[PDB]
Amino acid sequence: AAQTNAPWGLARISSTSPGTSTYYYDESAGQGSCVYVIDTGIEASHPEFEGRAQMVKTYYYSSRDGNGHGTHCAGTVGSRTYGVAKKTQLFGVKVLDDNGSGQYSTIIAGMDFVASDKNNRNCPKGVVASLSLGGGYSSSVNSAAARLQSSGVMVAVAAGNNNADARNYSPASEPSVCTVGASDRYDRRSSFSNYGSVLDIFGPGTDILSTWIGGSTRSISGTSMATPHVAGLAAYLMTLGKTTAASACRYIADTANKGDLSNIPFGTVNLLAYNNYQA
Ligand code: NA
Ligand code: NA
Repeated sequence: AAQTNAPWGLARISSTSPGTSTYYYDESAGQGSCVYVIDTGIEASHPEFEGRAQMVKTYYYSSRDGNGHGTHCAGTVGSRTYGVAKKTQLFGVKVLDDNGSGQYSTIIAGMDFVASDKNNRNCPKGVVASLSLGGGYSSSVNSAAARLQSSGVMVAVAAGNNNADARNYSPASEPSVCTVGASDRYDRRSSFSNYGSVLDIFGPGTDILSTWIGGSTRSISGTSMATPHVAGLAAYLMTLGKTTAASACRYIADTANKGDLSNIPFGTVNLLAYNNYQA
């Protein structure tokens, strides 16, 4: 299958070189897999989700996405036009309020909820969790991301947006999950992207077109936009039977585009997420 005039990020994860416009992907498209988006929620009713998204849990007064962030990240995972895995099942967990903020105890509660809730859903190809959030080091936030991963969910987290070593941010600094840096359309590290030894992989994160609230779309930048490229790719490869939740991050790093990125400081991986599609 091919999507012509795809957003640059989709095109980039199906190509060995930058500057193409076509997203080459197997027509299976993540059917049978589930991705939990733990964020500000999802506008489930966006025509771009085709009825494949629903809210399962909120920690606030409403389940509605009043922000747009969560809907953007959900769109890059599995919307029709803007998504990596175009036939995946999207579940929204709202741990962030409509200003994009949330206490660590609510974020911990949300990860433990997904570890339980996956057991009463139909996801034969497997479960991904996408966390486009973080702040300063907490051993509790890390420990909870480790519990979600250990329970059999592929966990993708944002490296963070401070142009700093990700080692001082959670859940970014938790070794056992998949920590995602951001690249731009010329194969440069996004100027805001965290780096360091703890990073596993880079995705597209600068000028990413995806879904937004009120049935709209817009372009935003961040490791928040890169993370769902990787969660999507993991759901996609799990549907193909090429890897499992336990080892998807390591399989994505093995099969990645090597050495193509610039402004990668010594000690950080030069690995860019790639689906390895052959028609
Ligand atoms: Na290359
Ligand atoms: Na890791």
